[PDB]
Amino acid sequence: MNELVDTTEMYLRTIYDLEEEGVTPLRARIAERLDQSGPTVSQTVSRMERDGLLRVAGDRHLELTEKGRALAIAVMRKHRLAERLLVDVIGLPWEEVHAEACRWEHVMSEDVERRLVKVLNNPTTSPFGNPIPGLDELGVGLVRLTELPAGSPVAVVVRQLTEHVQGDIDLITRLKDAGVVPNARVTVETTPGGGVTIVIPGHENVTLPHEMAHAVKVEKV
Amino acid sequence: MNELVDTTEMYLRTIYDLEEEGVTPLRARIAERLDQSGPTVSQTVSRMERDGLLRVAGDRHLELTEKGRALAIAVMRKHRLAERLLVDVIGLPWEEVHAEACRWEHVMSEDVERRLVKVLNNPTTSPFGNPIPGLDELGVGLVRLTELPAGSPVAVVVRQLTEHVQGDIDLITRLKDAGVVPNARVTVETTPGGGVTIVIPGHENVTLPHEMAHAVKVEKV
Amino acid sequence: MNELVDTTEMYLRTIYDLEEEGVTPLRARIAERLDQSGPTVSQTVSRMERDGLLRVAGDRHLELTEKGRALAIAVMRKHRLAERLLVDVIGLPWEEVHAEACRWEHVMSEDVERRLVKVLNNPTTSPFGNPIPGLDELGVGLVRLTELPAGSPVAVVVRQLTEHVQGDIDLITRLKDAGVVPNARVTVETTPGGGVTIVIPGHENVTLPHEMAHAVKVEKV
Amino acid sequence: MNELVDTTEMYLRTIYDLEEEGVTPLRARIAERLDQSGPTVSQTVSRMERDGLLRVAGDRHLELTEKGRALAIAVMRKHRLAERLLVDVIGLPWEEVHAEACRWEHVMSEDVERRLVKVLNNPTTSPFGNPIPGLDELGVGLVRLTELPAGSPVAVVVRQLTEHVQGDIDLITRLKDAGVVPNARVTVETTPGGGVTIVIPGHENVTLPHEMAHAVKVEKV
DNA sequence: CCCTGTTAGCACAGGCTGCCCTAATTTTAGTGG
DNA sequence: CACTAAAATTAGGGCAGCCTGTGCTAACAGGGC
Ligand SMILES: [Co+2]
Ligand SMILES: [Co+2]
Ligand SMILES: [Co+2]
Ligand SMILES: [Co+2]
Ligand SMILES: [Co+2]
Ligand SMILES: [Co+2]
Ligand SMILES: [Co+2]
Ligand SMILES: [Co+2]
Ligand SMILES: [Co+2]
Ligand SMILES: [Co+2]
Ligand SMILES: [Co+2]
Ligand SMILES: [Co+2]
Ligand code: NA
Ligand code: NA
Ligand code: NA
Ligand code: NA
Repeated sequence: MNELVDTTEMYLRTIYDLEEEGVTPLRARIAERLDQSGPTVSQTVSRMERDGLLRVAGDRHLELTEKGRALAIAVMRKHRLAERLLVDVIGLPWEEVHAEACRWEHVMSEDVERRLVKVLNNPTTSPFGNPIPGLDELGVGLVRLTELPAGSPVAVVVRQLTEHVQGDIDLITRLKDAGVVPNARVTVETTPGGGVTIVIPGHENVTLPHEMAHAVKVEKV
Repeated sequence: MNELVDTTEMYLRTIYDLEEEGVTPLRARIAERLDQSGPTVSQTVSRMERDGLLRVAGDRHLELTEKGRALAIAVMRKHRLAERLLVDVIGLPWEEVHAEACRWEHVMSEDVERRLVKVLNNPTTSPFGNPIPGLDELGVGLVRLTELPAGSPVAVVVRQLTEHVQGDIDLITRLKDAGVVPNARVTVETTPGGGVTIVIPGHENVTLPHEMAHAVKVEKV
Repeated sequence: MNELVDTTEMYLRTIYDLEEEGVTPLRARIAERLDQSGPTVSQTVSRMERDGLLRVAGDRHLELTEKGRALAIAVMRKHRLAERLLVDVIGLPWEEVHAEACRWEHVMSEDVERRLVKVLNNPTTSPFGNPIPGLDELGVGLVRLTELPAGSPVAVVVRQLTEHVQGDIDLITRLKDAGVVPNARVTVETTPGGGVTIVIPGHENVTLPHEMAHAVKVEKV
Repeated sequence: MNELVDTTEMYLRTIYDLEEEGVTPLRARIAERLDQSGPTVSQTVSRMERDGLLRVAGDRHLELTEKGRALAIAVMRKHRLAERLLVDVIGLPWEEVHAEACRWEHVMSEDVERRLVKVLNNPTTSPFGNPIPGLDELGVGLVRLTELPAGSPVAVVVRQLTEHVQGDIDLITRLKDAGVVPNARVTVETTPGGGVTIVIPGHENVTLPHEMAHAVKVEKV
């Protein structure tokens, strides 16, 4: 059928994910993350620009238009409501719902959404801690590991694991094994290479590269 | 993204659907049902034949190969397990689950399938009475209105409403309103034009064309 | 490329030719003259009716609409101006120009038409005697052998040989050999089978079937 | 009927035209010139290759087969004999004959060709200077502006204006106004962008892009 | 029968858009010699 | 200022999926002689 299921939507959500991670939305990013060639992401963006879903600014960063953002949210909303349903009701293992939802997010009707809201008791986040956007236009409804000073370790409590980390399954798995998940006290220390090392009381240590770090939100506590 | 989500799968399932209805699997049929041009379905079938999913026989009827059938079933299975999940758990309205499932059927993993089996207590049919196929290769596990003699009406109990009828949403709705659903005593009489008229005690009458009739199974009772 | 070069135009021009011959414009006719199956001419007529070029009446005879006739004339005009150019200037043999122009009639620009008018000195007929139509909307500008009483022969002077006769090349050739051409005194007598026999002083006799006869205009003289 | 009148022939002639201009015959070229999509030209070339009219070489350039070239010439021959007839006899204005012939080239019989030879006194070129090919198979019968060294202007005499230039009507018009036509002394100098500037004694200057330049043959004199 | 159409299924030529790829180049911004 | 890593562009294609125009055959339907 199609790897991504829906190219445009996956481009939009990748744009969004990058913003959520606090990194500059460049075309080069999309290529890395969706594993497509440079020429491809460029030609694809065009079609998208030509359809008023986004604009390539002066510095070349991607800017979502009024329309483009509305949709991007829409997809992200379904995505997370799905991960909820998969973990809570369906009972699918944690380190597997993201990849499943990354597909469902492109077919869930807006109706099934609403009904899922009522069946999960007006949830507000995903099994990974990220908030469910666009909940009201549907009809209802803290730092980043990179923003942590180096030097001496720090005690914090894991609050969010944005989609990007959810991507590397090998890692999202290790993190579960070492308990690094929402509402989990743990200490982190800035590595030499802009990275971050997580010290979990009881389990082996786990180090995240600068990029992966941009995708973990914690609370200084 | 794509109307059908996945063309090939929908062509396979339509082949299957026709068999289930007991009508000969011609390319002309697929074109009607998927609303595509003759040339389109032809060219698409070829690609399919070229990948050994089906063969066009001498009389030109479509025959699913060993491989093709296995996949066709896999789809039909996800389809029905989903309609189950949509009606029972999610709580989505009856005359709406089919259209929703027609899309989910192309993205549900085999894993989510199995778990849905346990969550629904090893169901064996869909909210419309059709059996869930390939349940064992997964890892677990009466007449047709056309075959009804003409003349005087006959009391029967609606047992199945195959996917074809679920298709015409306007009709599947009327049928719900008139109560014509699984385990429902009603009488049927053969119309002049090979059609069939259903007399529901209490609600307006409802007449089905010969084609739609091929898609309703009942039990002489 | 295409036998007819342009299906639609040839259908229009055949309708026109039929009128010119005084026979009823039925779809059956077009099928015979363009050598195409019944189903083909029908479906093609629909496309034409759907584009308002003609209408199928109550008796089923074909009626050219305002638009359809304007175009029809336009083609006939090019066809005849071309036959002129082919015989007078190019110098292509008589019994061959018709077939050539039947193709040129579908590519001659309206401009080349006007200039051909000046190069041939405002002609008004074809090498076969038929009048060049629509000459003013461009920008410038007697009985039928069937309508002849039977019994005793009649002296007449050949005035026109409509396209239909130009069609049968074997016949249009014999007619040339027997001198039966425009401005030629000859006698004709009605045969038993609604046909007609032409008596040419000097050459063998030549008999035309009722149909071919509908395509020859003469002057009682 | 059809924009090109005859796809295959136009493709063949475009291959020829490209060779005549000294540029590599790529599918991408055809697409540009006949204004059709990439996929279209590709699929069409296949039908052509499948019928042994051409072959796509290793470097992907198009090679006309024995048969393919014969036909190609045939079309080019008609095309030019026609431009001759249009200008000399019909009297159609210069910057208009090419477009007309581009259509007549697909319907002129081999007989009408021969006869046009005799009517134009065995011509050997077109009103633009290009030689009339395949004249013997019928039955009868210097540098390129890009190959000109840069630096100081050069006096040359325009000898040919290949079809490609005849295409851009706006340009072929200007060239007439500035007298740049066969047997015309004029000077040309290489522009920075691989282009070429023609200096006509008396009329405004005229600059041709690198591509157009590939389409003009002259004689160093 | 003969003369006219209709109904149902397909074929092949011609055209198109959305997505994706590789081989080169080019364009951006910094970076030390 | 040459040099570069990083990010894009330029060039020429590939395959999946959709369309309309034109043509044909087998079979069947109706009216009138
Ligand atoms: Co996720
Ligand atoms: Co996705
Ligand atoms: Co950073
Ligand atoms: Co269903
Ligand atoms: Co489906
Ligand atoms: Co039946
Ligand atoms: Co004629
Ligand atoms: Co014609
Ligand atoms: Co008559
Ligand atoms: Co020309
Ligand atoms: Co042409
Ligand atoms: Co060049
Ligand atoms: Na890829
Ligand atoms: Na369609
Ligand atoms: Na035919
Ligand atoms: Na085009």
